[PDB]
Amino acid sequence: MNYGITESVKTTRSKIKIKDIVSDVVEKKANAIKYFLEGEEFKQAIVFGAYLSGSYIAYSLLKDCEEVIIVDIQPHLKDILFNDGIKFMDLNKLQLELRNGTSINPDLVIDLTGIGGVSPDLISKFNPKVLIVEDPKGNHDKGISKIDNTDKRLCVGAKKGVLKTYRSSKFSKTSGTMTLVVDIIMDSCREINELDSVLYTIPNLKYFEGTVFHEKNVKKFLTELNMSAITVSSIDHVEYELEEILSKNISRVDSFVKEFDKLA
Amino acid sequence: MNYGITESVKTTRSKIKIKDIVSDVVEKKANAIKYFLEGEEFKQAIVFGAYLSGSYIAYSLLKDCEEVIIVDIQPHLKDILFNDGIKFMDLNKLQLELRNGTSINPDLVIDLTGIGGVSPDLISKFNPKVLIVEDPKGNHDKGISKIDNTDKRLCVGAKKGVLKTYRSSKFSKTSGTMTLVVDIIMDSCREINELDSVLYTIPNLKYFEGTVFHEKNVKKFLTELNMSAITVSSIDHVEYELEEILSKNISRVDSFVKEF
Amino acid sequence: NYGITESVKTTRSKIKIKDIVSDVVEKKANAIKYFLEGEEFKQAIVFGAYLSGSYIAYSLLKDCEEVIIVDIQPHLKDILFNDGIKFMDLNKLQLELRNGTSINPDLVIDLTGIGGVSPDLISKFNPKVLIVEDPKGNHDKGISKIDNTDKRLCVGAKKGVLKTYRSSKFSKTSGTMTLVVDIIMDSCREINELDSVLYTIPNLKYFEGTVFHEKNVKKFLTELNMSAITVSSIDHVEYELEEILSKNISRVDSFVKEFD
Amino acid sequence: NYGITESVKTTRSKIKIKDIVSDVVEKKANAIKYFLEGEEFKQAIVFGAYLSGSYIAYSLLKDCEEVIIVDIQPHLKDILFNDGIKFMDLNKLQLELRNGTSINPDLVIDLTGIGGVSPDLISKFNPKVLIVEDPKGNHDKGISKIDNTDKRLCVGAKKGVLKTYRSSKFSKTSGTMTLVVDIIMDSCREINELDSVLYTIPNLKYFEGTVFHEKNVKKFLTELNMSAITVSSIDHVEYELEEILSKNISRVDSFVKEFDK
Ligand SMILES: Nc1ncnc2c1ncn2[C@@H]1O[C@H](CSCC[C@H](N)C(=O)O)[C@@H](O)[C@H]1O
Ligand SMILES: Nc1ncnc2c1ncn2[C@@H]1O[C@H](CSCC[C@H](N)C(=O)O)[C@@H](O)[C@H]1O
Ligand SMILES: Nc1ncnc2c1ncn2[C@@H]1O[C@H](CSCC[C@H](N)C(=O)O)[C@@H](O)[C@H]1O
Ligand SMILES: Nc1ncnc2c1ncn2[C@@H]1O[C@H](CSCC[C@H](N)C(=O)O)[C@@H](O)[C@H]1O
Ligand SMILES: Cc1c(O)cc(O)nc1CC(=O)O
Ligand SMILES: Cc1c(O)cc(O)nc1CC(=O)O
Ligand SMILES: Cc1c(O)cc(O)nc1CC(=O)O
Ligand SMILES: Cc1c(O)cc(O)nc1CC(=O)O
Repeated sequence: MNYGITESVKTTRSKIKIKDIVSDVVEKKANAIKYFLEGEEFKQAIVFGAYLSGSYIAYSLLKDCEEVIIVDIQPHLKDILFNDGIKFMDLNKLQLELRNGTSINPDLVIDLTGIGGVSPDLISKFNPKVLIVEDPKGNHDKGISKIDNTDKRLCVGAKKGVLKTYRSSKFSKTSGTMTLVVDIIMDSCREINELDSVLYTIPNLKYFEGTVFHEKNVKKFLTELNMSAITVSSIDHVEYELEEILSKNISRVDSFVKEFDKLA
Repeated sequence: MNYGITESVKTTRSKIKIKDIVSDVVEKKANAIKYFLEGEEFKQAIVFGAYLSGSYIAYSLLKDCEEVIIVDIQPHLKDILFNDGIKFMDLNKLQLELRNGTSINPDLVIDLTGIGGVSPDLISKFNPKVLIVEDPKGNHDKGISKIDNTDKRLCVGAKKGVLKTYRSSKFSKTSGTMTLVVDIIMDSCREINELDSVLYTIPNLKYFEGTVFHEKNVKKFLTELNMSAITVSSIDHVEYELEEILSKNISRVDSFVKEF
Repeated sequence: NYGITESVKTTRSKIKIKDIVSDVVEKKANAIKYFLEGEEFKQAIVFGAYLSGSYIAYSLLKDCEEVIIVDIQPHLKDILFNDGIKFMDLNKLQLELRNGTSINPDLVIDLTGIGGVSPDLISKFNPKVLIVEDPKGNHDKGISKIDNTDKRLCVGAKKGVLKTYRSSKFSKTSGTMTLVVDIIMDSCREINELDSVLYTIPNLKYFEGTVFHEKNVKKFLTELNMSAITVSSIDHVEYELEEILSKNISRVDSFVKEFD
Repeated sequence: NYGITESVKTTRSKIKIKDIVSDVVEKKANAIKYFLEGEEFKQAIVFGAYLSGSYIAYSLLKDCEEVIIVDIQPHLKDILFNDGIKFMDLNKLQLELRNGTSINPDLVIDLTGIGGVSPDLISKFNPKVLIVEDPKGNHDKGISKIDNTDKRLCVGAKKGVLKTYRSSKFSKTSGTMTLVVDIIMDSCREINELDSVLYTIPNLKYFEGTVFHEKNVKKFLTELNMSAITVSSIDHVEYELEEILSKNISRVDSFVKEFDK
């Protein structure tokens, strides 16, 4: 900790970093999938969508899956991959290998693309034992519900599930990792600002999605996540309360896979 | 605007930049002082505190003062002045010139230092026609009220005034330019996020004060203010609502000098 | 018109609590109507008379030869406003199911929600259409744990889940009472920020207590006749008051999600 | 204790509206006491009986030989709970000032606020201490325009402005009623976010109407006996309910700002 303009004001940066919030949310999504799979083993798993939770989710499936393949429409996202054991395939390469080849016949398909993502037509080409589709919808919004087609994507699999992620007692427009991280920080700032002696509270946010998809720079994106989530200007010490508010907001994240019953 | 991850999601950056919010706030504070002065002319004006509103306030005072001197405890803040007509003096040079010299005898003294700023003892050494002290307090906070000594600073001047700045119907901990800018952006984000089709809203904020006082880099600080105040991810267009919400939150800023 | 003195105005909203209740129950009834696609039924059974059940049963009289409301509380027969709707307490329905053939509905609607109808009772029917109201609103761990909506969708050739939310706003349940309270509370927050408003009063009380503890439907209906909000202000706010309330009422979105 | 069924709990707060009112009036009375520094007075005049005036006038009985409450509404004599407090309506005070020497207070306290006593009436006194309650809370252009607190501080050797705010929270005025309503409304917002809560009811009504329109102080006092909040939830929330209310009551800060010269 340091001082601000003069020694009468303190500047406190949270120990909790943006990457720590991202890690907690992705781990909750990976654990939801793990719980839903009930320790079942698979020959080949295909995970659509590398950013932002896909990387850690694919890595978490290596223990029970002989082969894990991440599929992404953006080839540069091979850089966001967690481990060498995860195979990366461009959408162009997958489509080609499906038409002319027998190497692709997964028993576990996980769709994490969400809004404007994979089409139900591509999903229908598979015949897995388990199909998991991530529902990008958070709390109610007409515009988001209209563009969402999660139900149409659950067209294959003996066992089907929908990965849902919300914040308990708080409003979020989507279940997206980025949306949730931003909402956790924003909600923490509003409460932090009400602590006695606080002058102002800064959420250290920027359009991180732009660094990944517009600048096509995964390395820079990961560096940007290394910043303290919040910076506070105050007369008195707030370091304790600052981590407790952030932690409380991170703990509200609840992720689970809802099983979709289809008897045939 | 542009698209986000796919063409199904739009990315919109506000036309309103952080510098535009800063400019609106500083102009409101400068206008409050102008309205309070009622067109009175002065031989020498001394303004304590260059950052953040002081620079524009001193510039605006050249219309009514023969000489305008910005005084700051940080010598590198001479870089935040944008007009050569504004004279700069660090606190030590001023204190020395007061003891051994007659060149300093202002008829207009403006204290914008706020929390942990200029002591009432230094203010008591002047005998101006008008004294304006900026109250750093915003809405009620016990910790901030305890450290504040604005009333003790109003110890000289034939006419005395307290520059106050608040947000109508909204809570702000201080009247500081930076505090107001941050609160305007944060409150705008809260309302923008509730617009139909919005996925998430990003306030493009950072600890700008750090760039000025810790990195001692005014140039970099000014470059950082060129960023769009808010970035929005949405399914539908939100261009108008984005600017209208930020505009509405900037309009809530009310600055005025209360005469004592 | 005035408050303590003639310098302050007292404004009571033209929108009454009953008007908010009516709008919500009509949205739920319309969601069911849209989902039914004009299909006609010989016998409809609706579980849960309070609070939307009464109007929902009334709206089924056109396309249903017989509409029966079932409630665990016999005094809730008083909340029905049309003699064409038959009433049966839960014990009477259970008796008639064991010893009788008069009950064999082609349309079953469960509106009991939390701690309501058991899936075991629902499993005794074989209708053409089954509609179960999901009491869950936005995410809450405690509410999700007690909810068993999915287990209740165990019969019917066509199955649907009635869902009700507030667009861009948080609500713990889809319950009529919850939504009405939330609409009023959110309206108060925005009304209080209007210029010149001193304070805003939501005219609320534990209405559920009048119905289930005092067992007085008549008194409950009389209590809903109150203006939703009372405002104390310096200037006129009548227009803004009705606009803020209407806007919050319009966020209610009700629909039946078909379960394939 | 249960709601519609035994699966849902109904909890009424132990804290009653009267308890919130009492805490706010006591904070205002204590602010005045601190400011007076134990000074004794021959005659104190307090303008405005509702809502904090009654308890403030009561707290002045110890250090003042005579305490007179002045209210434009004669029925507000019913809100006084001690016979030691003399009551005079505005008309009687105005008559006694013109034709009489019985009124010459050394302590004048104006609690009328918005549309209250005129500076012209205040200027007719020459007390040792003058305290004017500032009705303004946080910033609002409309309230600021109608407010004339500064013009009311025209007499007294020692002058003070009674200010009351909520730390870190927005309130349009310093009025007892406004603060009570805001404490309850803010508590409801936080209570509703507790896990398992279905909905939260603030037990509010236009209490001011009972006092000034129905002219019924007795009924108004009875209406304050109600629990401040009623909660519907799946799990127990009794302790959190009380903690959030107490926390919001504790944010009230009242103090008299001394006006020099
Ligand atoms: N048709 C398609 N096939 C494969 N990947 C796709 C796709 N459309 C989009 N994607 C990828 O899927 C991701 C969409 S972003 C989804 C966010 C994610 N559910 C989370 O919560 O973190 C991006 O990596 C994008 O490049
Ligand atoms: N004793 C002193 N003399 C002169 N300048 C001082 C000072 N103490 C602090 N300052 C300066 O005054 C400023 C304090 S920041 C005040 C913020 C300003 N009122 C606003 O709203 O924009 C800084 O520029 C700091 O360097
Ligand atoms: N097992 C059961 N059988 C029939 N009715 C029941 C029941 N359990 C509860 N009820 C009734 O169903 C209602 C539950 S309250 C449900 C609120 C309603 N969905 C709304 O939004 O308005 C009450 O009328 C209650 O008495
Ligand atoms: N000119 C006047 N003289 C005396 N009393 C007046 C007055 N105008 C209004 N009043 C009274 O003063 C009170 C105004 S309400 C003020 C609220 C009070 N400050 C609080 O916080 O509780 C009412 O009792 C009203 O009848
Ligand atoms: C959830 C989601 C999505 O499915 C698609 C997209 O482009 N953005 C988001 C928001 C996010 O990534 O948080
Ligand atoms: C108002 C203020 C101040 O007087 C002193 C300081 O160090 N910080 C602030 C906050 C700000 O600049 O907004
Ligand atoms: C939704 C709901 C419910 O299913 C059961 C109960 O007891 N209360 C509510 C809340 C309400 O009526 O709004
Ligand atoms: C403060 C105040 C006032 O001075 C005059 C009035 O009519 N209403 C209020 C509001 C209140 O009593 O809370």
